[PDB]
Amino acid sequence: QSNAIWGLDRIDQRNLPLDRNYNANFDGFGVTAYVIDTGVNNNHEEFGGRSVSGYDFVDNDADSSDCNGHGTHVAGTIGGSQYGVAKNVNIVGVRVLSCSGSGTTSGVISGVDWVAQNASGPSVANMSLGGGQSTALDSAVQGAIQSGVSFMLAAGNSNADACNTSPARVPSGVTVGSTTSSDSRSSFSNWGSCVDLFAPGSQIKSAWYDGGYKTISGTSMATPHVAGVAALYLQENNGLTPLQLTGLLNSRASENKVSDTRGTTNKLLYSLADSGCEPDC
Ligand SMILES: [Ca+2]
Ligand SMILES: [Ca+2]
Ligand SMILES: [Ca+2]
Repeated sequence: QSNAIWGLDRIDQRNLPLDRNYNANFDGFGVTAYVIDTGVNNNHEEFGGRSVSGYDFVDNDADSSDCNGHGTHVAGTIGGSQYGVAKNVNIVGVRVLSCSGSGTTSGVISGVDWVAQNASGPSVANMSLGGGQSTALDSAVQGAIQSGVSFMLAAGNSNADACNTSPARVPSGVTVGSTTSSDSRSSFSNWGSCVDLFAPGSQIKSAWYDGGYKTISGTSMATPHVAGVAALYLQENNGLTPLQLTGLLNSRASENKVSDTRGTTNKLLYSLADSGCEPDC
C-alpha cells in the first residue's frame, strides 16, 4: 500500500524506519473473525459487504449493530479495506457491550459460548475488552479455545500486570500489549508474564460506528492487528489449531524491537511468513 497508516506499515517489517507500505501475501479470504465487542457497523464502507450480524447479547436480538464505535474500530483493523490487516476476511459481530461500553460478565460469556458453538470454517475470536478477575469468564474462554478457535485478548490499559485481568490472564489465549510507532511500549499498556506479544495500538485510524472514521489508542487497537494476522495465517493454513497458531505468531514475531517492555517478552507482531529475524537481521 502506497500510503499505509503506521500500524499496518509496522507489522510487515522487522525494523524502523517505516516505509509507508503494507505488504501482504494473503488477505484472510475463507476465514471469519468473530468480534466480541460493542457490535459492528455492517454497512460501513470498509467492509464491502463482508461484515454480518451474529448475535446481540446486550439487547437479546439478531442485530449486532454498533452504537459505541469501539467494536467497529477493532473490526476495521482486522478486515478494513484501507485500514485493515486482512482485507478480504469475513467479520461477524457479536455484541456483548452496550452503547456506553458497559457489559456484564454473563453477557460476555454468552458471546464467547456463542462463538464456540457457531464457528464453522477457519475462525478467530477477538476480545478487545477487560476488567476484574473472573474465573467464570476465564473458564468460558478456556473452553472456546479448547473447541478449536483462537482467542486474541487485550492486555489492559492500566500500566499494570495483565495477570490480574480477565480474560487477559487466560494462558491459552493470545494476550496483546500495545506499542507506538517509535517502538516504545505505549505508556498505558499492561505488561508482564501473561502478555504473549506486542502490536500497534497507539493512534490507530479505523472505522467508526457512524460510517466515518476515528483514531484512538488502547490494547484494544493492538489486539485486532494480531487477530488480523491470525486470519492471514489461517488462510495460509486452514487447519492451524490454537496451539499451532500461538506458536506461529511467536516464532514469526520480530524480536527485541520494543523498548520499556517491563518484563514482557520482547516480540512484535509480524504479518509475513519469515522466521526469527530473517528478512532484515
Ligand atoms: Ca512497511
Ligand atoms: Ca441490537
Ligand atoms: Ca498466552
